[PDB]
Order: sequence, then C-alpha cells, then structure tokens
Amino acid sequence: SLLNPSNAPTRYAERSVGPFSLAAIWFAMAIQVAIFIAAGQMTSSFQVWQVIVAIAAGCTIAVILLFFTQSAAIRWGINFTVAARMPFGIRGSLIPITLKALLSLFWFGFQTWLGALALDEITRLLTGFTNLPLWIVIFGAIQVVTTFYGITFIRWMNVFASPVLLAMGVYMVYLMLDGADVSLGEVMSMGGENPGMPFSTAIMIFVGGWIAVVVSIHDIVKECKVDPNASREGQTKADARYATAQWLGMVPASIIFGFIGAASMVLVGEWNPVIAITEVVGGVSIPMAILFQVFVLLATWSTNPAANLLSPAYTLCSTFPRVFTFKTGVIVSAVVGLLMMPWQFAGVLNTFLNLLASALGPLAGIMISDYFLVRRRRISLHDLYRTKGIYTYWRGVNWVALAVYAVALAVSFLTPDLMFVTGLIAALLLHIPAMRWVAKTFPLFSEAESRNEDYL
Ligand SMILES: O=C1NC(=O)/C(=C/c2cccc(Br)c2)N1
Ligand code: NA
Repeated sequence: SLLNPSNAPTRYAERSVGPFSLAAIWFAMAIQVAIFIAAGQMTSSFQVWQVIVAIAAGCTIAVILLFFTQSAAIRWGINFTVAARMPFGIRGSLIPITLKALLSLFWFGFQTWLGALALDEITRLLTGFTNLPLWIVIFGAIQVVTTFYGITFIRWMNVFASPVLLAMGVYMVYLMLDGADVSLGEVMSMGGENPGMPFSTAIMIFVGGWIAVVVSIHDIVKECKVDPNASREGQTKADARYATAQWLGMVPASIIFGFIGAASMVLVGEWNPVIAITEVVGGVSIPMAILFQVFVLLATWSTNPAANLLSPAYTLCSTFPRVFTFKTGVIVSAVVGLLMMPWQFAGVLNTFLNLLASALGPLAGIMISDYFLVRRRRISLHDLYRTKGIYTYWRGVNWVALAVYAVALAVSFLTPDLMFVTGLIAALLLHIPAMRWVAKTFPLFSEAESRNEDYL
C-alpha cells in the first residue's frame, strides 16, 4: 500500500477553494518578477502592444490546457504525482515526474533568490549590512513555514495580496507614464526594433512559462469545491467555471505587469522597474524604495510557494509515504531546491521557457488522453494506491507510455517554433493506439473502482 494521510484523495468536506478563490490565487500567482524579464526582452523582437497580445494569447492557451488537466483532480481530489501513475507505471511515472519535480524545484530557488534580493535591499537601505545568502536561507525557511499551512495560508495570503499588488502596479504605470510625460498609447508601440523572432514563438514563450504549473495543477486544484451529484453537463460547466476563473486571474494580472516589464525596457533600457522608475523620476526617497522591495517580496510570496514548493512536497510524501509527510516533504524540497543554486544558470528565460514547453508538452498530452479518451474518465482510486493492480503494468512501469513520450518528443523537434503544440498533439494522438495495444495484455478497468466513493 502506498497510501498515507498526506497523499490521500481529498474528501468532499475537506475542499476549500471555489471559483472566485482560485482566481484570487492565480491573480497574485501571475504577479511575479520573471514576467518583467520575459516581456521586457520581448520588446527586442516586437512592439509592446503585440507583446501584450502574445501574453493574452499565451495566457489563453494555458487556460485551454488547464480545463483538461484539472478535471480529474477536481472531481477525484488526487495528487499530480499519484495521477501520473495511470498512463505511465506506478514507478514508471517517476521518470517524467522526476523531470517535472526538478523543473518545479528550479523555479523555487530562483524566486527565493529574487525574494532574498528584495529583503537584502530593504535591510541595506536601513542597516547598510548586505549579506544575501543568510537572507536566502531565512526566506527559504519562511516560505517553508508558511507552506506548512498548505493551501489554507496560500488562499488567505493571495486574496489580500491581490488588490494591494493590483494597486501598487496601477500606481507603477502612473509614476512611469507621468514622470516620462508619455501617454499609454504612445508607449504601446515604441518597441520591436530588431525583428526575427516569429510571433508564434512569442506566444510559445509565455505558454512555456506556466507549463509546469499547468501540467501539474492537481496539487492546487485537488482542493477546489465540487458537487459529487452533478452530471456530465453539470461537471462540464463546473470545469468551465473553474477554467474561466483561472483566465480572469492570470490574464489581467500578467498583462498589467507584463506591460510594466516591457515599458521599463522601452523607456530606459532596463526590464527592472526599480531602475526604470528611479531614473525617469530622478531618484526616490528611501521609504518609496523600501516599498518597491516590499512589493517584490509580496510578489514572490504570492507565486513561489503555491507554484513551486507544493508539487515536489507531494511528490516526496507520496512516493516514500512512510518516509515523508507533506510538511516533511516541504522541508526536503526547499533544501534540495536551494542547493540547486539556479541563480547561476547561463542564459535568458525565453529560450528556457521555449525549452520547458517542448519538454512537458507530450506529458500533458498523454495525461489528458489517458483520462479523457482511453479510459473515458472511468478510474480506480483503489489501484492508484497499491503496488500491484491495473496500473502496475510491466513490474511497475508502463514502457509503452515511456515510448510514446519519446516518439512524440522527436516529432516535436520537427516544428521548432511550435514544438510544444505538436508534441502535445502527437502524444495525445499516439497514446490512443498505444493504449489499445496495452489493453490486450493489461486491463483498463477494475472491479475495485466501485470503492472510489469510499475514499471521498
Ligand atoms: O512554473 C513556474 N514556476 C514559476 O516560478 C514560473 C515562472 C513564470 C511563469 C510564467 C511566465 C514567466 Br516569464 C515565468 N513558472
Ligand atoms: Na506572486
């Protein structure tokens, strides 16, 4: 048995996130430093309004993906790590999942760093003392302790951060535009003086940004509110109501702040708003500086935990269920996380983001296909928590699914500027014949699937 209280399906009465609340999580989750860099650097290849469009477009494809990748977790309260067990093996899933937990972990050390930079700036603008690594750990530590309260803290922190972040940001735009003596419409076309990058690969850079979160949303959305006695058509509006809520959370948030990153770049030559606003205004008081840094901290806190730390936690406590618990998995993930020292990664994000999509594109495709197409949403919780059952395949690993991943990865390379969308679609489509083959050796359903509601 692989079950323990932390890695267990989430009972109907334990669910706490409705559609408005999930939006309140996503709005604050989209407000984060890294989108300044991406959308800023985008101004090299396109002008600001197009970048906003590449953001809105990229935000929207992510949501279309969320609608499908979230549907099993909402209905059945299960993990990401647990859910991968279906098409890949019970252990074979560890292969893509280790790929993915690493990614998740990479973002965690990056943002803890940005957070640390902020806190270190606040202090040295007071105490002149400027030690960063201590502030790194301390922040890593602070996130861990606030992550202990799982989605409960997250949900309360993001609803209050959201408007504050929203206001600090609208203010930010005012300060720039004003202090530069420029209208909104004027800045909107000042960019794009070095074309070459396809607009498709632009959209693909923002899609490739959230793909880790989108693919493994489970760990967030297994907490959303569901009515067990709906129907096919009431379940679909429910999925859609949640999917709609994520759109209204991440789009307007990442459009306003994407715009700020782009604006910074285009007005002053730097993606970092500290610099762009400081110059344009010609210095700022120590208070109003500290503010900005409180923002970065508030903006890092609203994104890092929920998006980067939750999912390796659940990966640990659910693979080694007697060794790790959620809280203990959080401690081990944040330590490993910081010991990856991701702040030394050579390059820029865009190409990395272009990497992230085409690396997990087939993974999202194989999971959507297994659950929706092959099995028709008809799953067995019982077998997901047991070493030997209908998800054990060949001695714990489903090599055919690992085969479909490779093949689909290959085909993905045949369309470099659309890598992600071909690899997903390829994996999606190939899983079907591959699974209709495996079904001749192994069963796709189980009698024990009637105990599903016992868990809930
Ligand atoms: O999965 C993710 N964890 C992160 O921290 C993260 C950052 C990010 C997301 C979208 C666009 C951009 Br630009 C950056 N993604
Ligand atoms: Na945030």
